[PDB]
Amino acid sequence: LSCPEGLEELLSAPPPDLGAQRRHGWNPKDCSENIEVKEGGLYFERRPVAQSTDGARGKRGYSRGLHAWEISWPLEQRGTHAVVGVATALAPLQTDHYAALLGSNSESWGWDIGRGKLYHQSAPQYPAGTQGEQLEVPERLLVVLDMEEGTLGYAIGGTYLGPAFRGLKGRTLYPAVSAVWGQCQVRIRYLGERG
Repeated sequence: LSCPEGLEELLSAPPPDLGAQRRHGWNPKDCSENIEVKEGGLYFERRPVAQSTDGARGKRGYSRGLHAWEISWPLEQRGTHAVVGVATALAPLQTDHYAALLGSNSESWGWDIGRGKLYHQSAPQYPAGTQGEQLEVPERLLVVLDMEEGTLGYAIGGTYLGPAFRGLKGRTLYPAVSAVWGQCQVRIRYLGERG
């Protein structure tokens, strides 16, 4: 079990209420001009814009403890580049072409849930020693940020897939995605903190 200490307890707790999910949800003040944050942070909608990759950060950056949130991203709303992970407050959230914007720099770490590749200033396959064409990330995935070990990993159907990224200790990291699909609806559900 490569699971962060306390992940089972965090997931077994009463989930954060709607207020908390909104406080830790997408930031309307920290997203691409082509993204509209909906329901006070619970999801965003990318506007139908040609030749654009558009990202969003969570309202809250984490520097300590164990944090987890579920992303819900419908399979038919992913297009060519659907990347899920974290960013510093300095990651660019918009570019004028279709690309894996999340993880294309020093300020972001992303899992391409289409191709299964890991991007940081960039790619290895995740999970460990799988083939991309041989995997399909379902609609809901858990993002697991352990700021005690300085790790980012993912869980699918409540199974942790191990650490995707290491070396994160001493950073302040925000939930993030970058998207290319017009009118995609990407849900974030904060599941809480331990610590």
